[PDB]
Amino acid sequence: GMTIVEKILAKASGKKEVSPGDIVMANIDVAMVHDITGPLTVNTLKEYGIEKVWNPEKIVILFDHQVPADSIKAAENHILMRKFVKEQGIKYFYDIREGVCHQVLPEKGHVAPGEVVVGADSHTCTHGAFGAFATGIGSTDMAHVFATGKLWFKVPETIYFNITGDLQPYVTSKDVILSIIGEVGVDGATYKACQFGGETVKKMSIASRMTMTNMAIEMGGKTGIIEPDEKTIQYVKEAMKKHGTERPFEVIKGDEDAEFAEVYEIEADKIEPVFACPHNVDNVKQAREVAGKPIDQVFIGSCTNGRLEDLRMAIKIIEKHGGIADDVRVVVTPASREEYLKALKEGIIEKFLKYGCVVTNPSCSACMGSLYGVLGPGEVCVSTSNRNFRGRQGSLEAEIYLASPITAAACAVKGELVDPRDL
Ligand SMILES: CC(C)(O)CC(C)(C)O
Ligand SMILES: [Mg+2]
Repeated sequence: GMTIVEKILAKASGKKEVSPGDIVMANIDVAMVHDITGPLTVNTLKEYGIEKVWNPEKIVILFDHQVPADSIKAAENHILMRKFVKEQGIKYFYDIREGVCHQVLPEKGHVAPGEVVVGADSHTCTHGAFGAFATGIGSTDMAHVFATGKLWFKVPETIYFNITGDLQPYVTSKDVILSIIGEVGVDGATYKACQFGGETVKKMSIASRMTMTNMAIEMGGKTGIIEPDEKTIQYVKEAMKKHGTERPFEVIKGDEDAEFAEVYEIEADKIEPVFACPHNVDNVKQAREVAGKPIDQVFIGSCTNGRLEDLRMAIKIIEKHGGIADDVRVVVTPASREEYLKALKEGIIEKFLKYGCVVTNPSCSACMGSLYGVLGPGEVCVSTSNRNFRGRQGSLEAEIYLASPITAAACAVKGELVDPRDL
C-alpha cells in the first residue's frame, strides 16, 4: 500500500516497495538546467574528466541566445554552453525567453506521469502536476545526474490535501493554494511531498493544477504532486505530438490504502479570493479585509503562470469594467511564446493593448532574479507570481501582494486592493 511518490521512487530504483525515510538510488528521466547552474554543472563534469552525459535526450537546457553585452565571463559561459550542446549532441535546448522556467518543460512534452524530474530551480515542484516526482537539486547533484543518470533520494512522507466541493465565482486554484499555505505556514510541510487530490482538483484544468504544485516549496514542501487523469494524459500526449517528444510512460497512482503523515480536508466552496501580503507568502488574508489600499503596479502573468486561461480571466474582468484605472502600470506577461500565440490568435493580446496594458515577453531569468529596477521605492504591487522574491524584494520596502489573475485584474481596474466580487 503505497503513495504515488513511493511507487514512482520504487519503480525508479528497481525496488518492490519503499517507505518514507528509505534512501534509494533512482533513475532520472529528465534533468533541466538554466542560467548559472548550467555552467557550474558543465565545469564540475570537466573536472572529473567525464567526456559524455549519460543520455543527451534526457537533458533540457534553457539558456540566453543573446550574448550578454558587457561581462566577458557571461560571454565565456555562453561559448561554453554552445560547445557542450554541440559536442554532447543535446537535442533539447531553449532560449531563456522561450518562456518562464516551469512552463517550457511541460508544454514541450518533457514531463510525463510516473517520471522522475530534476531541475536546478527551487520551484521544479511545479511538474508534480503531471503525476511526476519533481524536485529542485543543486549543481553538485546535477553533475552526478549528468554523469550517471541517477541520484540518491530520501523517500519523503506525504501530506494529502483532499479538496472537495465547487469553487465559487471569481475563485481560482491560486486562492486554494494560498489559503492552504496561510494555514500550513512557510515551514509546515518541511521534507514532505504535498499531494493535492479530490473532486475539486479533478475539475481543475492542467493550468490550474500547475499553479498549486508550483507553490508546494513555499510551505517548505519537498515537492507537490497530483495524480494523473484523462486531462493529464491528453495534455502530455498532445504536447509530445506537437514537439516530436513521444516516449512511453506509465500512469502511476497511489493506493487506496496508502499511508499519509497528515490528511487535510479542504472545503473548496469556502475558499474566497485572497492575497499573500507583505512580507510573507504565509501572511494570507481574505481580499476584503485589505481592500482599499492604493496600488501602483499590477503584474498579470508571472512565475509560473500567465497561461491562456489566466489571460482570459484577466481580460474578461478588465474589458467588462471598461479598462484599467489611472496611474496604474499593468504588465501582462504570457507564460510562454506558445501561450503568447494562443492569446494573440484569440484577440486577447490586442485587447490588453487597447486598455493601455504593457504586454511583454516572458523570461525564465526574470523568475530567478532581483526585483531591483522593476518596482520603485514605496510602490505597492499586485502580482500573480507563485514564488516569493524574499531577500531581493528588493527596491526595497516595496510592497508586493500575491493574488490570482482574476483578483490581479480587479486591482488593475479599481487602482486599489479589492475583492473581485466587489467591482
Ligand atoms: C517576475 C515578476 C516581474 O512577475 C515578479 C513580480 C513580483 C513583479 O510580479
Ligand atoms: Mg516559478
